[PDB]
Amino acid sequence: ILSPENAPRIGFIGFGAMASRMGDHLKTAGYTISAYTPSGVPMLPTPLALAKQADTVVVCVPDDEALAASMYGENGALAGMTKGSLLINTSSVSPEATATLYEAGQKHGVVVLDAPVSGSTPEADSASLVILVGGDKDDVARAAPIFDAIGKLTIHAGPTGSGARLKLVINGIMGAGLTTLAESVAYGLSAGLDRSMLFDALDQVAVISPHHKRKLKAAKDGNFAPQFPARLMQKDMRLLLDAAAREAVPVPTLAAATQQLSLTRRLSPNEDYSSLIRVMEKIVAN
Amino acid sequence: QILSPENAPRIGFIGFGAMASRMGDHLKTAGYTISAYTPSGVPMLPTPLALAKQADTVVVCVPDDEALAASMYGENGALAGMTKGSLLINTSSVSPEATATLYEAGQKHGVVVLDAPVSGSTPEADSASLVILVGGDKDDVARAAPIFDAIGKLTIHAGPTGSGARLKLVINGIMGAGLTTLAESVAYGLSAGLDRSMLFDALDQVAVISPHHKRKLKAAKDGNFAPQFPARLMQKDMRLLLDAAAREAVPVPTLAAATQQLSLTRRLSPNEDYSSLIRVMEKIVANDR
Amino acid sequence: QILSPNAPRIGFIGFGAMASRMGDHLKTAGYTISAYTPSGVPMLPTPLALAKQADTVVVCVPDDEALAASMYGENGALAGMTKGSLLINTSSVSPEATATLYEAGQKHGVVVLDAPVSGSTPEADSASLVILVGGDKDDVARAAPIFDAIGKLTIHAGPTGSGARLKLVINGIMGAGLTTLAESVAYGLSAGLDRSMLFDALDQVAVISPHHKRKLKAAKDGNFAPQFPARLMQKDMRLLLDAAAREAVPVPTLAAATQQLSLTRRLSPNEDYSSLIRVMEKIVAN
Amino acid sequence: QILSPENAPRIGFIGFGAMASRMGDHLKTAGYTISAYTPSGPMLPTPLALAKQADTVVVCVPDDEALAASMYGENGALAGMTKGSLLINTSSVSPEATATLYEAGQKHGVVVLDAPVSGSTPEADSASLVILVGGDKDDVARAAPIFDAIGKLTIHAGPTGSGARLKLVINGIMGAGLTTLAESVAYGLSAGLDRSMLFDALDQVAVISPHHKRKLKAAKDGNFAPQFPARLMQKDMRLLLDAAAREAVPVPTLAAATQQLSLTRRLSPNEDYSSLIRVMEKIVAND
Repeated sequence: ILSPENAPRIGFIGFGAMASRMGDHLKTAGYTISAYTPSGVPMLPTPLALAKQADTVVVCVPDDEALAASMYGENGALAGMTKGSLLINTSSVSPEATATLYEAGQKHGVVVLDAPVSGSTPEADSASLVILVGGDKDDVARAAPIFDAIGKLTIHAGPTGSGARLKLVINGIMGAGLTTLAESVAYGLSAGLDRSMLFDALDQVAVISPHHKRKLKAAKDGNFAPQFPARLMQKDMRLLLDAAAREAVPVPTLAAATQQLSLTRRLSPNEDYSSLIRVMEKIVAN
Repeated sequence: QILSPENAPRIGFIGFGAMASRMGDHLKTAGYTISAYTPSGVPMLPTPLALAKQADTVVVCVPDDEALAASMYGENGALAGMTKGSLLINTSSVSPEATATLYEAGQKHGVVVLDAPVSGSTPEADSASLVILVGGDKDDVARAAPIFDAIGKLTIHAGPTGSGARLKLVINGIMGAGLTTLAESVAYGLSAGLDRSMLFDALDQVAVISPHHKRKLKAAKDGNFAPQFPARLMQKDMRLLLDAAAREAVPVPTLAAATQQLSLTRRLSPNEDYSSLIRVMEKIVANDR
Repeated sequence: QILSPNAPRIGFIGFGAMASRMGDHLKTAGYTISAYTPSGVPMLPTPLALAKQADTVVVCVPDDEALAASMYGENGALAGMTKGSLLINTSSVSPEATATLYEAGQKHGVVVLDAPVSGSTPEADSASLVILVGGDKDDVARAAPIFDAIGKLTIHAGPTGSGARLKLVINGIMGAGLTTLAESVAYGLSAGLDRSMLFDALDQVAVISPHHKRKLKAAKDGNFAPQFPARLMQKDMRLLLDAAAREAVPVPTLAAATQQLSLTRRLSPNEDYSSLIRVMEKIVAN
Repeated sequence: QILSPENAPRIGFIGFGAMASRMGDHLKTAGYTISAYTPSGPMLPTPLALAKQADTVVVCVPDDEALAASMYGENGALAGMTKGSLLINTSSVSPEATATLYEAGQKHGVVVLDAPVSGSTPEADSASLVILVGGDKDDVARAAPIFDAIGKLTIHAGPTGSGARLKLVINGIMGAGLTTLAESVAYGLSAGLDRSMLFDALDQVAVISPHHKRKLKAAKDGNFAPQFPARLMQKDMRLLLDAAAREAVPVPTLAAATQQLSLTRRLSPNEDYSSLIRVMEKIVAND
């Protein structure tokens, strides 16, 4: 069991908004934290150097390409870990990248848990993330104190790859929930409804999620400070639509939502993905 | 002038299906005398005219524009039987064009027409948990307050005439596309090998699904699509929303995609709950043809 | 029975770009042309006055609301027509408006042919129109000399309402053909392809229709002179999607195309509907 | 320099399916010696063995993964190729795979032309392909006798990667043209229009491409013998949507078409991609 007694050193590959917040809760729980970032808590110069001085590695990188850049190659992290140790990938990446990393870990004798999370920076702050993990039950159990420190609930989704897939499911719901809301608000405004009336009325209905009601209140205030930036939301939508095409599942609502989030990312990659509400308001004003 | 049971005891319904009869029950408990007309035939009246002649206030609950026009207009319609100064409350989900036509027809009869569709289904109608979405003048909305208070938990004054109809269209789009989004996401998860019970239970625990749609997901886990809101009506409501969005020239690609999925849903089962798309997508992924 | 120049007088209800060009070809074929327009080459002050002095009436109005305005009432065209005459509606209207006019005609003893056309102002100019006609085969035969003068081919689509439905079919192919082309071009430009190269290359492939190749060449030139204005194309898509919803037929590609044509109309109602190509180039230029 | 039969007589194929074999027949007639490696197995046993025996390598594989399996590693085609030669990739793959192969080629001193084609098996039969090629103009000129034998027109689309991108553009037009047509036909049938009237009327309008009119005529008769199978069309749409998302370009019509082609693939992966017309007819008929 990867308690702070048995494995105190946790090294991060990637240390952005989400990862830095999980690190704080792991530091509080008794772990000693280190990190590597491509740009440059003690910092290590390469992924390999990071892995060579950690008991457990947590990966939090944006996409398949960043995962490959830090996992493999001359300075890659995987070859720096000891056999029997645990690699916990919390990144939102494709099923293909997940399978490649799992198999590379098996060759090196390292068990890779695909453990993406549901929740954004507010949930990371409060350690109320939901961990979505694929792997053998005994390997999930080894990581329990790490998952417990950063989250409020650990869902064992199935074997390797199951966490990645469950994350894609939840991302699609979140993305299309926002584009649905932005489009419906835009119709209402175009049809002459008072803006303050409309935003407040929608807070009162049962057909909007708590997450999206929070986004709607923020959008009433024009507040799109990044909790989950458009560039990352839109990437997650791209991953989901590629996976759904590989499985030959028709998903027209998700596909439409993806195109709306491409427009959102193009106009403002770094503000919150909910900025599409403002985008649609501007379309109907003009 | 307030439409309390004291001053306007007789509430006559045009249309009296699942939603309306539940509203009528609550208005009975609050002290009103309920009558109704239905095209198929609480005392019944044979025509909309006969209904309106013996009612103080008329409440309309019909499925679409065509049913509205058939019962409101003409020598035997409801408007011909109403008296100047009275109020007609339309709770139907109809187009902005139908709403404007009825408002102006009401004005020629001296009848104020409130467009007051509701948010909520049969469980909310049963518990008087409906949210009333009403367009009209502030003082006419005040006149109807005791009626709205008996059937719902909250009255949203959306603006002048037509505003309630428009707000209902907004909420319908959120509801319909929320379901198609959920059905498609579950379908991907199943196609990718996720265990069904795991997946359904996991989604009940996330913050990005509405309480309404979490209820639908739990029913779909059991294959239960007994109708609370049938596919044929949800799909009609999306048709109305997409027509209105086109008239306003607002691009709504997510809502448009959802509408087409609800056309498939209606074609395969018009009368089961609109959430049956979850089953439709499960069968596509299972290759259950 | 046949309406050869037997019935020399043809009166038009509506006399815009399309109608005026069929007028010239009918005048060339030896008919006597008269017209009414809501705005105001003999011009008649009311639809009634037009119908009273014409043998056959041809209707070309933009939408359902305009059709009812000029067809019905004591000043409408039907009130001026004599039992046994033919009304030929070439307007692009809903199946419901078509049925309403057919039944109203029956009450006056007037057969209404729903005969919308495939082709735009260039085809009206050359009499290359394809006539899409619903009605009884004998009534279609009566109107043959009229249809021959304005077009190259008469398709008997079926009974009343069939012409209107076939026009909806063809409108959807046109509209979504353009949005498909605009989006594909937009991808190519966003990925760095030279604009002049790309427009010229696409003229060389077999998967674009002759109509849309002509629009692509015009779009290379920024030429969106209004052969078919965005406001009318988008209305036609609205009618198609309403009808498809009433028939409960899932049409996701047509539904997506409609939303792109809503944006097109919002930005420029009066330019050619192909201006979406320019709209998408502007999105890519960002 | 120029890759005429005199200077470079041996053309080795990596992959040899419906289009590649038809390409090879035309290069045979032009005077080259054709050899081929296929994963199933004159055939050579490995891509390495194929490349060692050829003067020019032409690649025709279905996707990025097949391309990587056959180009890279000690048994791959690049390890058997000589500095100064040309690899011509006609495969419909991603911009990312194209860039990876170009850069790998550079390391071996091998110029990689990304030269996918517009046209299907009938056009490969008649050498009526349109070549869509990315690369330096001097390298395109080197390959001209090869392109001329298999096609009727070579479009130089720009530098490396430009051919792959132009192919994605054309794939989108083709895929969404078909889904548009299937949906419009479905509406017409649902609205009561006679089927033969409807198919015959659409053959006579100017808003359908010659390619899609050929598909429509075949669909009239229920004929979906594969010229371009649903599984490959749908893969091409997947690649286009991924690329459009990477470029952040909103393409809702193309995205909708892709979902319809996912259904088409699921129901029949191996029949012609135009079978969506039949799928939609069956939806409207309630089977």
